[PDB]
Amino acid sequence: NKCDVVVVGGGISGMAAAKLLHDSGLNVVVLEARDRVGGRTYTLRNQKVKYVDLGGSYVGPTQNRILRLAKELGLETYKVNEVERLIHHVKGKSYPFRGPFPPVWNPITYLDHNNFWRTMDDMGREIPSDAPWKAPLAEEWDNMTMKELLDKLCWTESAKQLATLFVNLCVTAETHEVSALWFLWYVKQCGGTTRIISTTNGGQERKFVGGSGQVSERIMDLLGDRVKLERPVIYIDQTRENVLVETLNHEMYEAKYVISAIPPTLGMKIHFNPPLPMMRNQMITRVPLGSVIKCIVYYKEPFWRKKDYCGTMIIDGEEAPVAYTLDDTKPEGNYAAIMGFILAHKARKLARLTKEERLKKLCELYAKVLGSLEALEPVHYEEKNWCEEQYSGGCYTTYFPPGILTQYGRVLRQPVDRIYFAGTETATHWSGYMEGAVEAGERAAREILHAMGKIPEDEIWQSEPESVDVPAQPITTTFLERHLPSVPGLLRLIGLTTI
Amino acid sequence: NKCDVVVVGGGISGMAAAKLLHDSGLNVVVLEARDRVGGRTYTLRNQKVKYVDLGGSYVGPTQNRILRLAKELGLETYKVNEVERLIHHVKGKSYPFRGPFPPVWNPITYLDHNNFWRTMDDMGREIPSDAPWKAPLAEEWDNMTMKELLDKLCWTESAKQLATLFVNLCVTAETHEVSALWFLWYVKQCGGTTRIISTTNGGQERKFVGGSGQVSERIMDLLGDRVKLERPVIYIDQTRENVLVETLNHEMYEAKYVISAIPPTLGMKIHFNPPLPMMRNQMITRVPLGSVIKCIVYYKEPFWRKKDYCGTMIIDGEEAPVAYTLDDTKPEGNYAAIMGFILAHKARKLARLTKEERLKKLCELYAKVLGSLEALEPVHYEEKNWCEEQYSGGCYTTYFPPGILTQYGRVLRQPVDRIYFAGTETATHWSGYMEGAVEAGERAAREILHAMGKIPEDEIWQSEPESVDVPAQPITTTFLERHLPSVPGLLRLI
Ligand SMILES: *Cc1cc2c(cc1C)nc1c(=O)[nH]c(=O)nc-1n2C[C@H](O)[C@H](O)[C@H](O)COP(=O)(O)OP(=O)(O)OC[C@H]1O[C@@H](n2cnc3c(N)ncnc32)[C@H](O)[C@@H]1O
Ligand SMILES: *Cc1cc2c(cc1C)nc1c(=O)[nH]c(=O)nc-1n2C[C@H](O)[C@H](O)[C@H](O)COP(=O)(O)OP(=O)(O)OC[C@H]1O[C@@H](n2cnc3c(N)ncnc32)[C@H](O)[C@@H]1O
Ligand SMILES: CC(C)=CCC/C(C)=C/CC/C(C)=C/CO
Ligand SMILES: CC(C)=CCC/C(C)=C/CC/C(C)=C/CO
Repeated sequence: NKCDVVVVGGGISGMAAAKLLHDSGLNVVVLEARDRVGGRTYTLRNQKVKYVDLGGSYVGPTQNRILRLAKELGLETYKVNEVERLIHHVKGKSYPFRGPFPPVWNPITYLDHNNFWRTMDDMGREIPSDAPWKAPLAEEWDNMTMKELLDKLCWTESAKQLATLFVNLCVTAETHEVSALWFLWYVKQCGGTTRIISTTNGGQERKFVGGSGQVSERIMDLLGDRVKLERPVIYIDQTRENVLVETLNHEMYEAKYVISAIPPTLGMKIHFNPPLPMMRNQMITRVPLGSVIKCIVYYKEPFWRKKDYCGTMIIDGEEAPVAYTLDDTKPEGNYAAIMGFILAHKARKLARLTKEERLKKLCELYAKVLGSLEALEPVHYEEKNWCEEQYSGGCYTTYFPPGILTQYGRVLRQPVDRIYFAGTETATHWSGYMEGAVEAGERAAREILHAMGKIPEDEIWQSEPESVDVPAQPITTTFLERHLPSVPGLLRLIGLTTI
Repeated sequence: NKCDVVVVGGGISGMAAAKLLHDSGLNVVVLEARDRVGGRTYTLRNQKVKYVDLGGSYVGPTQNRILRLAKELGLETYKVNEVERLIHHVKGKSYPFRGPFPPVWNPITYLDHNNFWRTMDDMGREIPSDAPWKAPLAEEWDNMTMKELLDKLCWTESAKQLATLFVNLCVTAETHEVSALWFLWYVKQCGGTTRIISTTNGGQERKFVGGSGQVSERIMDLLGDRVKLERPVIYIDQTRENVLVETLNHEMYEAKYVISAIPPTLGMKIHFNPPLPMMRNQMITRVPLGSVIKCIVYYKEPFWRKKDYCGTMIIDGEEAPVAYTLDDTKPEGNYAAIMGFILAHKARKLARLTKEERLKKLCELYAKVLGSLEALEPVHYEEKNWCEEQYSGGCYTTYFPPGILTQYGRVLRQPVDRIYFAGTETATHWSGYMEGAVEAGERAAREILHAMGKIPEDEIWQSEPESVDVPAQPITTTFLERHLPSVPGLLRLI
């Protein structure tokens, strides 16, 4: 019945919030819709895989909050395999390479590729992390899709195709589905293009030993019976002295404050009294989550390494079911595996097939890309379609269609009376990620601590010391990368000398 | 507890569905979330206004289903005032005119305006009403916003500005918010540009005497205690022999079938067991409703008529709070009034003000446009902001952002086990309107009648005889309208 704070949702964000509040001496209850904690993280255990992340998995340098939280819980990381060459597969052929960006030889195409990535970051520098709608050209950029932006920016098909893949992979949505402003914000708030795309020195550097689901599970262990499973919240009443929160099983919870730690659109599953203010009422119908199937194919050995391939494949083209893969082999070198994502419209199209049909299409793709018949001999397969989850709505995260972020964005983490808002979608650094979940949950908890007079306004937003275990190397560019002209820039230089 | 069919939602669609099933001899229950029926229609009664429609109001020729249903319930219509001149207000000046389309005098601008409207209809002819995702260029058109389309199509700022106003008014959304394919479908399925924009011989020809809320109220009267008010549905369970439907007050209802007669995205307010199939699960997070405040300013007399103005104003520009008005005066000539819409981003911006501040801005605008100081002397004001409604989500209707209709559109009216889908959003003719609500409710009810073996598949979709009271005149074009070149077309001839 009665407590200090009810947290709605037992994903990483809700669990981080609850843990902070609990450590501060308050009585907290976590109401979780599912028969498990973790949300968009899920670690499956069986004898064939030992453990496998079917949801969120990767962490890396500059993600100091998730790293600190997991270390406190007794977790360790290991490095994703990137010793050997990466592969860019374009127009039916594989081109091995090293370094984060797929290289290009054609001088015109080189200028176009260089300019695309540079311009993404240039534009991002004008967008405040904590208030993207404050960018000088916020309106113009928000009223365009990423498809429109790419059409104007990319002078070669080669750059446009790679750029399209980048968007599909970053946000599991099509270029025509998403606001240019929101996407530019999304990349900037992860530290930019290099940081977001990189394995070594980027967002995909590491995974947790034993799975990321242990973060939420081990917090649940600390909280004991304060976490209530199979308690979907259906109703929140703020008309009286104490806030009343009701679940689907008719249980009633009374609290001083509430933290909503669920995807913004999933707030629609709750009936509010009094009704939400107009801007939030409409906002929560305007913010879908992307579409992805995470697929892991198991093999007897990590055979790709013997051909000097690390397992990373960047795969261009409509025909390919998977556009991106990473080596998912255990750090011990056993349970050899390739992880791959089926993205956006392909997730919709291929969900029609059976599990066995999808396994076949993936093996046949990998055999082609890796040039290896061994790829046709899987020993096991695991997969998870996140589009089917009632209490997630999609993965990895929420995207904003054109026009929404400038009109409704300021509403996202604005408290509604005694309801405060967490969830990775409300973060200002690595929003969309486990790191953003920790930032948002802890910030929401501190907002309540301030409302109770326990801390000064000063302490609501707190910086995080850099991890000693996962240090960040700075992002650098070369003189040529900074100053080489764009394609239209070269054409004007050509017009100039005609004098 | 037990019945043949539970209908979720007591708007026109739910009520039309329940009425059909009831008349066929089945036991129906209507579960309505609010303390009233009518949904996106709402008729307010008081001494100052007598009655006023604060939600859906207009009906016209080709809307034969709403007209038949209303007539059966004992309702009459009257004609919206369009005797005198309409006004197009552009760049701070009023230009009176006659006929449905605001005219232009510059020759290049004429070609551009003519081509814009014509192209909207040309493109619409390639889009099947019952399956817009089957259009030959479905993907290309769905991957563009209406803003992009207008940028390519409109060679003059004059046409682009009018076209933008058209989009804002039709679907209460910005051009950059909505899919080009969805918008072209939307116009086509109302019968095209002339039919959708016209008062005389179009969608805005008429209103109901006493208000449109009477449609839902009078069906409630027929159904008696079968309508349950303040019963928001929270849970639907389809795992067992009979479907179980639970409300917020913990009441439990058992049925053979369910009709969901609520806006698609409002399906999110219901927890499903088993979970919805993946496509519907995601679809219902991708389909928002538009933004509008409906505002009615009352005056001692319909003073605009004395200046040979009917009360219709088409008002261009960012500064104007209201882009479109109609005469809302009663057929008797009393309760003189102007109805206006505050649309899309302006609804969001101006909601911050007080009621009195909004009234002042509207009166000042109307004084300018009508060229009359009398507009500064209102006797009364009524307004409704539909963006604040938990059980509507907006108005008039659901819009589709780029990419959604092709990927998720086929899911809209696909049954989920024993749940069938009504609501104006599922109609194929005047979807978005009270007419579409009726079509969809009755079609969903007949789907259940077929599933029960009471009617053949043949009878699920049924044509409607033309109203004798509101006959449709055909839409015509002139030889010059059909064959005059576009601006780029003239440039190639040069
Ligand atoms: C799915 C996914 C996510 C993902 C990604 C790949 C996939 C396939 N890869 C990632 C990666 O490699 N690294 C990373 O950092 N992130 C990655 N992502 C995203 C990541 O998993 C998410 O950002 C993060 O897990 C989100 O955490 P958050 O706490 O903000 O949100 P949640 O996990 O969705 O938790 C919400 C919980 O609330 C419950 N819920 C929902 N509705 C209710 C109601 N009505 N009542 C009570 N509880 C409710 C959910 O069940 C969930 O547990
Ligand atoms: C608001 C509006 C609408 C409108 C328009 C101008 C405005 C400001 N002008 C129109 C016009 O001039 N002519 C016309 O034909 N239409 C016009 N529109 C649109 C029109 O009002 C709508 O298309 C029509 O009313 C829609 O009817 P429908 O039956 O399909 O939908 P509804 O009215 O929204 O009814 C839904 C009912 O369901 C209840 N509800 C919602 N959630 C639940 C739950 N969970 N449980 C039980 N009931 C629920 C709603 O309360 C509503 O009553
Ligand atoms: C290497 C290139 C061209 C693109 C990589 C883009 C990217 C963000 C990959 C990471 C995808 C991922 C694991 C998302 C889940 O957080
Ligand atoms: C005549 C012009 C330029 C625009 C009119 C367009 C239009 C659809 C008007 C009707 C608006 C309305 C009452 C919508 C609600 O159904």
